[PDB]
Amino acid sequence: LEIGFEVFTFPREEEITIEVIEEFMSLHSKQQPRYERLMKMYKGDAAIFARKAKEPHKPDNRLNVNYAKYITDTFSGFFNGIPSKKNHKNDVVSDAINNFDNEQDMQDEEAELVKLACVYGHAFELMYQDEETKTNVKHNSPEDMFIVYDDTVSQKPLFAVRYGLDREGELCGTLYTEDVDVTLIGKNGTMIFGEESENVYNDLAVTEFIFNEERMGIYETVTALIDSYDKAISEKTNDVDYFSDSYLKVVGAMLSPEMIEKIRDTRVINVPEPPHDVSVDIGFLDKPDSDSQTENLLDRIDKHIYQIAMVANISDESFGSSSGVALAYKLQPMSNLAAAFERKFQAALTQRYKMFMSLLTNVSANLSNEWRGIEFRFTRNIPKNVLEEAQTAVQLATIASQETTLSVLSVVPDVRAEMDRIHSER
Amino acid sequence: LEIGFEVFTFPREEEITIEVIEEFMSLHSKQQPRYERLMKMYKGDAAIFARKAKEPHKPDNRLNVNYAKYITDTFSGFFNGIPSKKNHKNDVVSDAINNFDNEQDMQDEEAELVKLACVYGHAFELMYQDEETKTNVKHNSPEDMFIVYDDTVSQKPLFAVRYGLDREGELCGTLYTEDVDVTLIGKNGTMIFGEESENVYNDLAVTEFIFNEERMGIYETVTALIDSYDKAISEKTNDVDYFSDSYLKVVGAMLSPEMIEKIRDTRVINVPEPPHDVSVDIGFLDKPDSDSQTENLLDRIDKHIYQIAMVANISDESFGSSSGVALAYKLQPMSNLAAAFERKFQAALTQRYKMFMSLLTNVSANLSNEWRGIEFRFTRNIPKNVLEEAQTAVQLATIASQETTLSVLSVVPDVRAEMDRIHSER
Amino acid sequence: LEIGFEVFTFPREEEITIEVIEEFMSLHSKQQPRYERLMKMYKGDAAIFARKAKEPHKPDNRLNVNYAKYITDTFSGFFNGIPSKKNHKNDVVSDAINNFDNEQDMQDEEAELVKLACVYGHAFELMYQDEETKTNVKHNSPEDMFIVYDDTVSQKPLFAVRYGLDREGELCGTLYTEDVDVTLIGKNGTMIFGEESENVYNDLAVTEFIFNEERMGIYETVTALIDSYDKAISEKTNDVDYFSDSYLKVVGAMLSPEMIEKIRDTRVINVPEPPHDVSVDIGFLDKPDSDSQTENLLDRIDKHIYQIAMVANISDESFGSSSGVALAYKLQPMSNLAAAFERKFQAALTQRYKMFMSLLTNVSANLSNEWRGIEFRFTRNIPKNVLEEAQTAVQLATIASQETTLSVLSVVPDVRAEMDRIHSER
Amino acid sequence: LEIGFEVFTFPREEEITIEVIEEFMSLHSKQQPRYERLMKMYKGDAAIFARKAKEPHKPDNRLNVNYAKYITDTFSGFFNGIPSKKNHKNDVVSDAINNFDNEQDMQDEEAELVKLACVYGHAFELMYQDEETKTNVKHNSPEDMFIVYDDTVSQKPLFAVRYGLDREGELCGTLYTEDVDVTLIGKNGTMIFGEESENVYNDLAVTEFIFNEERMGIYETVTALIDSYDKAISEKTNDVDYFSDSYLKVVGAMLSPEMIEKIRDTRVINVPEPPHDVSVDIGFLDKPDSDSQTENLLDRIDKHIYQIAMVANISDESFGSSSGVALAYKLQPMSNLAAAFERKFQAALTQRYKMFMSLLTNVSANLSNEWRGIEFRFTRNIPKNVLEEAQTAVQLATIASQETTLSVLSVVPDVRAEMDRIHSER
Repeated sequence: LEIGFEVFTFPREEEITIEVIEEFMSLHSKQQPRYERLMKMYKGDAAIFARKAKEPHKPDNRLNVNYAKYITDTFSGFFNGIPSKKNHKNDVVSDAINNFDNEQDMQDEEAELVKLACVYGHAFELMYQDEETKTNVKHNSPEDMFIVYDDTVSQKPLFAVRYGLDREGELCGTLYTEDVDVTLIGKNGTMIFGEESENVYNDLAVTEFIFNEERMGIYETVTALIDSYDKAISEKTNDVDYFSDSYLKVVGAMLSPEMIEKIRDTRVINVPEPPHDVSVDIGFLDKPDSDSQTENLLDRIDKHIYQIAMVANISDESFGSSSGVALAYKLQPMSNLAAAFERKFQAALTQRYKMFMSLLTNVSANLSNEWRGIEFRFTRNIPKNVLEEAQTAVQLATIASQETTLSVLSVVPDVRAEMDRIHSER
Repeated sequence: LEIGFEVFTFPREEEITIEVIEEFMSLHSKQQPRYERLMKMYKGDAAIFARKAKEPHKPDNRLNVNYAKYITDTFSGFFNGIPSKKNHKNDVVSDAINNFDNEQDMQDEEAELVKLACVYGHAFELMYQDEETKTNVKHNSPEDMFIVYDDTVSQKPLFAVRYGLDREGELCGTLYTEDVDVTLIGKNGTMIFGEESENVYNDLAVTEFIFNEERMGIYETVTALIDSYDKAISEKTNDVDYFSDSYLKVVGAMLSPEMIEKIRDTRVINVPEPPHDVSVDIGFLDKPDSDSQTENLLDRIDKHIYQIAMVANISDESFGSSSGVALAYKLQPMSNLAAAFERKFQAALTQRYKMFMSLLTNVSANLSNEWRGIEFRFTRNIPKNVLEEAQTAVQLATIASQETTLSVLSVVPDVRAEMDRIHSER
Repeated sequence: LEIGFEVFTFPREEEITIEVIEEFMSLHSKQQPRYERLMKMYKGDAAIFARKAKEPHKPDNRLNVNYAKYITDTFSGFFNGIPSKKNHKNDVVSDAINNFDNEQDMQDEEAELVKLACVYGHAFELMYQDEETKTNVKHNSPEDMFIVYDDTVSQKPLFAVRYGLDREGELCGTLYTEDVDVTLIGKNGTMIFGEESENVYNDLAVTEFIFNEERMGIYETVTALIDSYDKAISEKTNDVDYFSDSYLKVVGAMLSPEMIEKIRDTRVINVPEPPHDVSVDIGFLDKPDSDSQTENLLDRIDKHIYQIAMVANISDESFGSSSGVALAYKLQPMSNLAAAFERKFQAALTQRYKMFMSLLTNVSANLSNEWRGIEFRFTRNIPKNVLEEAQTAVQLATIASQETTLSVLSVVPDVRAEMDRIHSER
Repeated sequence: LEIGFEVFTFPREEEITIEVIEEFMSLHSKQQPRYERLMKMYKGDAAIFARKAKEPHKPDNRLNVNYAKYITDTFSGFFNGIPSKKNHKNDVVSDAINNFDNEQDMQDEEAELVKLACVYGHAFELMYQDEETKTNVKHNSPEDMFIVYDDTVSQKPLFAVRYGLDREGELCGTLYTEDVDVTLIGKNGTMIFGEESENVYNDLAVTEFIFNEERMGIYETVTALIDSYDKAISEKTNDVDYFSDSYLKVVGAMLSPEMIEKIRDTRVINVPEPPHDVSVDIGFLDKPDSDSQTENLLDRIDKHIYQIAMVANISDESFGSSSGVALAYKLQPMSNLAAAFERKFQAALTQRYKMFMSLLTNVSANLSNEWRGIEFRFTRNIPKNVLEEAQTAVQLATIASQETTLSVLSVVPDVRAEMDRIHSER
């Protein structure tokens, strides 16, 4: 099928009519099955369960080994294991940003956005004003929302749509534009604009987060290997069950079920009068157990699945042993992937915080254009040694400032609080 | 069947009638079997016991190897091994919080909530006021309770239900709403509202804790591998029992049971007059013992069960050997999973403590909006070296404050008590 | 059968009649066989001894390998190897608690309660006042006692029963309630209330200790593996015994018992005149000794028995070798289980000491509500290095207080006595 | 086909007519398929999927192992993992450059340009002036743009073209020259010049980035090995599937399907009356499993793929073990390739910043010719030890200046901010 998503482009000048919106509805409905399959693969269901049944009495075993969940969870834990840190020079801006983050729980939202970006490929975020004049945010899956850009080289966002069936079975949705917001309602089957409300913000209220520039998932390129591995392991499991280990062969003599009633307790076999014309043969038949091709194939497939996906198999027995730096080397591709994703994530967060202080309620008009001063710090989740960090801080205290010295210490949650406490002490 | 749970959504405006509650109870009764199976798997019973019986005289062995209990207990010990620490700047708020925690024994409640979240997928907590004007909490299983959200983007909770049969066999339950609480009673089979009581709190009395956003258990995705492993080991146990090790074959001569009465003490076999027409054959038959496919299959299944579940097999013989850091690496996926769950757990605890101080009895009206300042610290249960911590504290005492220096020491149970004792000494 | 125990629930309001007690007696008599089997498994008897006998002249060997006693003793030694330490700030409260513990010999009671909780799943403790106005405690097995909780969500204890046949063969028992205690006496077969006595305490006189929330034993889930291991080892022992090592075969010639009288001292065999018509064959027959499947099955079962029970096999030759930290890792699951049980044990101890100071005889009325201040410290029984502890204390004396510094030293039995002696010295 | 791209050359003097542009578009349309294939190989699709199908009932498996994505992602992470640092002596120039970079989010642009250069071989960058008198940059793929150099030895750029079909299906494009910019519009099929606008800049607005002087991709020379590896692994997967492990052969006797209904539970085979004339043979047939040539071929191909591409396989189990410097040696070829590309990247960046300050709006006319003073620093993404860097800084502080000492510290993001903070402290 299709292994990527292409952005929609619409000319700037012409008006946005219902027909264009409906055409985009058709285009997105065409693309939904890929998202459905990608979600179903992660959730636990597999394609092995859909295979045709076998003959009535032959054994049939279906085993699924879930790699997508492992990869997604490992990467999500690596990247967003420790919450990001945001700070500024001016006290008012930093105080407002920290208060907003505490009020709106940025940690869970960021974690869910990262997970959605990893699974589907891209995710959307919605921002709105509540009844008590406060700024709220939310995260949506890309199944119900799409965004359309203009055809200019700059490619700025133009409008976005969100829809869905209601309880009674008719389409209800909302249209977001730069200037106005419109509610879409339909009863007989058509769509008619219902109401318009002014946009307090200066831009679109929908932001797009992208894993890549082609909008591809982490495990989109390793589906065939997973399917083949599941098929091979299921076939081996089927082959193990059919036959026994050893058999007993008696040819030329009559044996009754009553005699073999106690075969474990009797260890002497006697044939007193064998037939003259034919020959009597007794012996054991063994099942041959020699498999070498399947093991090699499975090993190669298992190694390739982990290598190609750029995720390290930490718990492997052949992983790095008894070394300081050699262990850190094996985690390098995951660090590279995290650094690649951070480039988009930081820009998206900068856009969000640029949007945040636009309103006069949050900050004064003087400080509106100060979003350029925000600084972000990201830390990966790796094992850490406290003593080495303490010694490093002690050595750096000689030639570096207090803020830099306290920044290295992982024990310190906030440098400003510690400096305030030190000043209070003396 | 179904591998996840989908939240109920109901529109905000219309009234809550009895038919809506009955429909939602029907929906929950539809979903109960999954919870029943998940609990039965953990408790000890297995699906191997339900297989059809074999022939009357063939051997039949049923062996169950329990992995779900091991995984759940290991994760519960890792996460909540050491109770969480909660502190604040203001003295009154901290005193009230610690007094409430001591009075309500929150360690057991948190441990049981974590275990329920791990087993079923999600769990509920109930808060109520007793006769002596005190705040109490309790934990319930998700079999008897469900919560319904609204259809808005914010998705705030709307109402929750709890029901169950009484001693005489008629439905009795309670309905929780934001403003009022209603008791449901039914005798002939119908349901009628019985009584209404005001809600002292400012929100719902039921809080939901979720393991994931898809609301899945830890071992929900590894059922097939466990079943296959149990079946294979049981079948091998059956195969071992049937046949003996070696047999003796005598063909062409008559052997009487009296002669073989003492076969251990007689080591000479003699045939003085063999028959002329036929041939006499005497020898030993050995049972073939060569199994290589079953061992490889079992090893692969056993490795996959531990790897996919993201729980480390610490007691394995091939586990990390003779290394300071290589041992710490193998525990990383469990740390990632714990960090992922902590994101939801901290937010839920924040909601609980937000709801706690709303009442004027607990704290004054001035300090009601101070729940933002609560800080949570979580620590994992890993082997620790006291000397390294002491040296780290000694080094940190040079550059950091006294509170941070005493925080690192694991020997210290409470920082404030130690500061008070040090001040008392001098 | 049944793999867990479900608590009895009774509504609060209605009176406690003799019929309710009789019904609960029947219910408990239904559950007794599980306790009987669990105790019989630990005591030494096994199910292997109950198998049907074989035919008269085949060998029959019955071997029992006891894992339940090993697991229970190891866990009991690990958890309660070192008696717990209990201390307080106020001199009077700590002195009274220590005097009570010294008078009642509480270490034996705690050890027996832990063992009973491990074996059966739950155990009861009874408190009573003697003739000389003193508080005594005792521990009972769950065979003769059951406790019934109320119906409310808080699930508070309501009443408990203890019964048993007397010397002459008629039922005699005691009923404990919150307000009164009644003696149950019956001679013809019915039960009639005999006498009533006031309850000096402010709650029930019976306290329940639970291992888990499902009330399961340590080795309840590993019975099948133990039985299979015993059966397999017994079968192998039977197989080894029946046959000899090597045999001598003589065909075609007459050999008399007198010739084989001295077969060790004669090493030349001669046949001077063989029969013309038939052929003479002489040779040795060897019993085949090739077993590979049984060894693998036994090894897998033995490994699973220790792994699933979450108890470490310290005496294994494959155990951790030549490493400071790798040895500490292998004991982690046992530490997790101990931490899980400590949560229930500490709460139960807190309840007991809350009940203890209710009486005015023990302490003054002013200090009755001070049971919140009691602090419990638990330590595990692991090998310890004295020099490391001494160096840690020396380093900690620089930054920490005297009590904390002396707490680390394992040589010190009581910090207060050492501080008093130090003050006496100077 | 063609394994490289040759630049177009046109004499300087003669006018640029529409026929020349049409001829160059024809030439570029000739070259497009190579770019299409190169992008399709990276995106995930492979040539294995295009092979002809087999006969209906033989198994057919298609497996794709993606090396191009792995190589491209690894190299992109290595080179541009850490954003480049640009600084100057004069305050105004450095401030303007940093403000421009911050406003234009240049890290994403640089990363995308590097990726496009790695995949196709060369990429273009466009600069333009927006409505609010600001300088913007963008990156384009080489599918829609080509640049023509002059005929002189110095080979200076002369003009560039960008075209593409519009919504209605007619050609629309833009022509960039040194002095003027013209819009190309065509409706009937021909092309006519539409409008002319002055060029504010002093040179072409299109800049070319080249990976090599032959304009070749990273993985252009390793296509055959990848295709052969995919075909071989697919053939092995097909071979493993067709046949079973073991078969049972019965010759001379009639066996009915009813008897083999339960073959796992019956382990005795009996033939009471064999036919007189023919012979009865029973035995097991084993599938031969001996493969040695395929493994060696696959290993050689896999090693050559990584070696020839000059990209290190970090995740290999045979990678460097337990050595400080031996690990650094294995990464040397990748460092050599990065150094080779760095020259072209730096030259292009210098040309861009030469263009940037030409306008009087950005800086004063006095500082226009100061683009020589810009200094670029590039660092690679490798594991780093903080303690070693701290010790190096401490040792260097004795002999070197403050800026050089602070440059080594990786913790320091900007030397100027740290110096300002230190000066503020004292």
